[PDB]
Amino acid sequence: IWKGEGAVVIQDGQDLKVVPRRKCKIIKDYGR
Amino acid sequence: GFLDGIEKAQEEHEKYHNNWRAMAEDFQIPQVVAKEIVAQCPKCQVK
Amino acid sequence: GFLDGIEKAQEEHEKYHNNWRAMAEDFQIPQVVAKEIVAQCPKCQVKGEAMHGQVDASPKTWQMDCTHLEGKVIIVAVHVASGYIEAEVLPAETGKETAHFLLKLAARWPVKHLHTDNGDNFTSSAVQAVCWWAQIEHTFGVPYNPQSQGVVESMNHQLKTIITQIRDQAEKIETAVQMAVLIHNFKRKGGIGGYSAGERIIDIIASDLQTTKLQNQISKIQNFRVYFREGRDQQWKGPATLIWKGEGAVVIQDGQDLKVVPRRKCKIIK
Amino acid sequence: GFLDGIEKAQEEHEKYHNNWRAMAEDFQIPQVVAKEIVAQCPKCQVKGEAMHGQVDASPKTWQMDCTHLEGKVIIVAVHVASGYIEAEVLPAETGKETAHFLLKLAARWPVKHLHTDNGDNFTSSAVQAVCWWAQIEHTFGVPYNPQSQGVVESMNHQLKTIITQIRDQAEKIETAVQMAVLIHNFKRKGGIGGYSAGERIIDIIASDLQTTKLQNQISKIQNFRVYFREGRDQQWKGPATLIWKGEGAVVIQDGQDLKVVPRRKCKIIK
Amino acid sequence: IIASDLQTTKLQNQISKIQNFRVYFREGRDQQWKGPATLIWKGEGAVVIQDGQDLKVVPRRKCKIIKDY
Amino acid sequence: IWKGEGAVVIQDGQDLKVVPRRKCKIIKDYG
Amino acid sequence: FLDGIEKAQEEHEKYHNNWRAMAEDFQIPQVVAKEIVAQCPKCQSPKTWQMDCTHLEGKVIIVAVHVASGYIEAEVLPAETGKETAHFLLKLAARWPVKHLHTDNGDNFTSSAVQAVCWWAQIEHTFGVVESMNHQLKTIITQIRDQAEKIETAVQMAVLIHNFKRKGGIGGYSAGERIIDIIASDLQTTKLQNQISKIQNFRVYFREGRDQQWKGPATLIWKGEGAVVIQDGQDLKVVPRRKCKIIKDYGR
DNA sequence: AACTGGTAGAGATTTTTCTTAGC
DNA sequence: GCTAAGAAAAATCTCTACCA
DNA sequence: AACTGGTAGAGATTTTTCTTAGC
DNA sequence: GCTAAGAAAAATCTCTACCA
Ligand SMILES: C[C@@H]1CCO[C@H]2Cn3cc(C(=O)NCc4ccc(F)cc4F)c(=O)c(O)c3C(=O)N12
Ligand SMILES: C[C@@H]1CCO[C@H]2Cn3cc(C(=O)NCc4ccc(F)cc4F)c(=O)c(O)c3C(=O)N12
Ligand SMILES: [Cl-]
Ligand SMILES: [Cl-]
Ligand SMILES: [Mg+2]
Ligand SMILES: [Mg+2]
Ligand SMILES: [Mg+2]
Ligand SMILES: [Mg+2]
Ligand SMILES: [Zn+2]
Ligand SMILES: [Zn+2]
Ligand SMILES: [Zn+2]
Ligand SMILES: [Zn+2]
Repeated sequence: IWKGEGAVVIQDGQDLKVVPRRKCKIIKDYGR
Repeated sequence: GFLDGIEKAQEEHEKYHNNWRAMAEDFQIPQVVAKEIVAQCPKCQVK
Repeated sequence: GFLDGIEKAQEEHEKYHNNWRAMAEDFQIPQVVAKEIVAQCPKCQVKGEAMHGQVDASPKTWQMDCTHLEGKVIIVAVHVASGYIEAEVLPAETGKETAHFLLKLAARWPVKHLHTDNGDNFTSSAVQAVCWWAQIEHTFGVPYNPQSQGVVESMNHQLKTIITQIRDQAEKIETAVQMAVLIHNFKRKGGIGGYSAGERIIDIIASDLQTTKLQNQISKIQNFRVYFREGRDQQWKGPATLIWKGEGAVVIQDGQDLKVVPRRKCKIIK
Repeated sequence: GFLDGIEKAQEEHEKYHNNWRAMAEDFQIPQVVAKEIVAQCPKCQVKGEAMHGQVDASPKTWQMDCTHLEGKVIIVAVHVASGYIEAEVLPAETGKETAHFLLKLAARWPVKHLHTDNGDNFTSSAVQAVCWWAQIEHTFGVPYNPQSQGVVESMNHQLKTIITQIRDQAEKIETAVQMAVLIHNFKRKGGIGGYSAGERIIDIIASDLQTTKLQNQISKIQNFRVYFREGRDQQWKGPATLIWKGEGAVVIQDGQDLKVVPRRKCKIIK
Repeated sequence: IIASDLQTTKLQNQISKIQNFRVYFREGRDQQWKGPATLIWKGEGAVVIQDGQDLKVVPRRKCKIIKDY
Repeated sequence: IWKGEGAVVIQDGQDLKVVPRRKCKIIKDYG
Repeated sequence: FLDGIEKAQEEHEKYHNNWRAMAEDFQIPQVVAKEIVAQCPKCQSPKTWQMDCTHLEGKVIIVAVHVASGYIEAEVLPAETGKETAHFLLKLAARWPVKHLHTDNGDNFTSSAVQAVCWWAQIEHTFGVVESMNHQLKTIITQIRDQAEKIETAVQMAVLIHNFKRKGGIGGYSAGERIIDIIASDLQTTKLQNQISKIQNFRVYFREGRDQQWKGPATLIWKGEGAVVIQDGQDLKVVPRRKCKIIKDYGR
């Protein structure tokens, strides 16, 4: 949802959560 | 141009279900539109 | 996806003739596809490429043009490497007076290359016969492109400003033209070496003659053949003449071509 | 010495009109004397100073001009800070149609300053009466200097290229003019913010209104008077309003003038 | 028979992707933009174009060269 | 360094290079 | 360096060389060798032209010859009045540096128009090679006459053949190489003279070795990076820069 | 397939030179 | 006696109009 | 004493992003 | 699992014609 400098906001299971960037891997998604 | 290449690549993936690097090298279209042609098919997965 | 966006963008450019940023923002297609949609249109594509060239500046190149002043016809010739002006007043703009002016100029100074525009007097049989008899290479510019002969039109501007400066000291216009030629050639300094135009043309031609005689006397008694190794493939080429051996690279002459080879890929044989 | 050189250089410039480097090299006088000899001559001094100005770009300034295309008369008005074009086809070039076009434009958009050239239709009693009734400040350019209204002549060039692009889709020339206005205003992007002209004029006017209302609400409840010490002499001036206190400098308002004072030369009194 | 056809098609593809250009130029007294042509020689300053079996020399400041992707 | 027929070898800032003949002016520059 | 100056002074004392040869041989700069020549008591034109008129097949030709090289400029006049001779002199003075003109005591050369042209162009006119040049030009004109229709084309073709195609003399050069070399040598001399006066507007106080007194004001000749050449008492000497003080001298 | 913009002057800014006060 | 501040004078860099 | 050149596109060059081989 | 090479794609900088 939002990619910050040190924080990352994700949506999962109708829930929003904030994970720091050193525990996350961002990939592209071709899921049309 | 390669707009007719995009049309022929859509027909070719509709028949034979190629991958994206093969269509990008054969029809001389860029890699983004070839990956999108693979992505909009429900049976194939880009890898 | 954006394939329907590509089809709608093609119909949108067919009606409205957008640029690529409008299509890439409104239809969310990548910029390479939008640039291709614009680049495959014939009603677009109206723009140059924004660069300038560089004219010939050999030590024996002259440029010629004609101009009008107070109902007269002036003909101007300029030596390009120095800025040296010869000018005359013609009674008419035919080809016979142009051939006569070219013959006088070729009888005074060494001319080997002449550059002109495509006027009716420069493209004539009389000028062609004079160029054949005096062995001059005549070249023409691209039609309706006055930037090819930039030096002679710039000297037209300078000559007209000088003529307006010293106009009240003469009765006729031919006297004022010759006084303007003298004032330009010998009474204005500044440029490459702080010279005037007469000192610069003397320096250029004398230096050319002296350096040809010096390198003839040097190269007639040479030695030290050099075999070098160059190219994409590690091959070996024929005998070349060593010219100058310096700290870092060597200068060789092969097939009347000058090359600079590093010191690691060459071998000297006496 | 060189005093006889100075006298001979004055007579030489009186006859030949040298530049200063020729006299400073031939007569061995210093360069300040040669520059003075050239600078005290009236037949010389023909050159500008090689700089450009910058036109007004207030958020309510408009510029207007007329042009010709296929035997018709187009009148173009441009909003300067955004690039927004209104254009019409006039049956004649009199002052009544220009006053009517100006009245329609002033009835649509907020106009407070108008800039034009010195044509026969813009300098008229009808345009003066419309400007008086609608409270518009009308200014004119320096005569025979088209660079003062640079934006409207540039938009004349862009409008003519668009009209040549979409010419075969219309029957008359008025339809082609209005289609070119639509294509320019809404189908071309790129510029300051990546906007088109319509999005940019909306953004500019809305931002101006919002920032006036915000700073009115801020400045109606302010406090913290500030006495500062500035000038060439260490004097003291009257009460000024503190606006913003930052690390390094403070911003004060005194006599409806904004100033930036360093933090050492000011004192805050509640 | 098939392998030599593969080598011939690869070499023809390279030769076809060398010099497939189009040129939109501007020439004449009334300097209007004209249709496509074929580029022959490209020097620094001017280009030589083939158009309607006519050879023309246009400066690079008055022409636009479209390549292929 | 050397003046050929269609090329000129010059040394500039201890760097040797080859320029065409139509892009050079060779003088002695008394001054 | 100092050995080079001593060898150059002894060589000039024996053989009286010129300054270009000494500067090339003994590897001293040009201003020092020019001062060595300028101090010798036993050692103390490129802009002179001659004009004449002639007749050929009913036409009036006018010939101007640069004397020191043999360089010919010719023209065909419509008449023999003073205004056409003044126009030819103005064109000649506008193309080449003319400083001293030599003519005969004809009618058209003694005229108010020619005197006004000489006044405006600053030429010294003197009334008395050209007959030999007229003879040689008429031989070339009768040699290539069948290749032209009019007489002006034949005159200009003979001028071209004489200037650039006939070689002779000591080195085997034509007339154009001779006139260009002569004028270039004169230009080099004038530039060196300007540098000489601009350097010699100074003065030097120098301190000898094993002494704390400053010596007399010697005239500066060459100011190097680490050496200074001065003239004092008709003697040239080289002092290093850390024992010298250079001041201006207003001693006109 | 082998062609092409340039010249000179006005100010602004950086570097060199020349005189003099101070320790 | 030596050195640094300060001002004058010379050198260099950027930008414009006009040439049919 | 209160006036003034600008807009958009074509290439060249530098920066960011995306896929894959190798340890 | 992690990292660096390499290539595609997007962003920025410099320069030109035309506006009576
Ligand atoms: C009939 C001949 C042959 C066919 O072309 C015409 C018209 N022409 C026009 C200009 C001209 O427009 N000069 C101004 C100018 C403008 C821009 C620039 F970059 C350089 C410039 F000199 C000339 O100088 C010129 O000589 C001619 C000419 O001779 N002719
Ligand atoms: C009779 C009115 C009032 C008196 O002046 C004339 C002539 N004029 C001439 C141009 C013109 O030359 N435009 C080309 C152009 C050239 C250079 C530049 F920097 C900008 C440019 F637009 C105009 O645009 C224009 O409007 C007028 C005009 O209106 N008039
Ligand atoms: Cl032309
Ligand atoms: Cl005006
Ligand atoms: Mg012409
Ligand atoms: Mg011309
Ligand atoms: Mg107008
Ligand atoms: Mg206008
Ligand atoms: Zn599929
Ligand atoms: Zn289009
Ligand atoms: Zn003057
Ligand atoms: Zn002697």
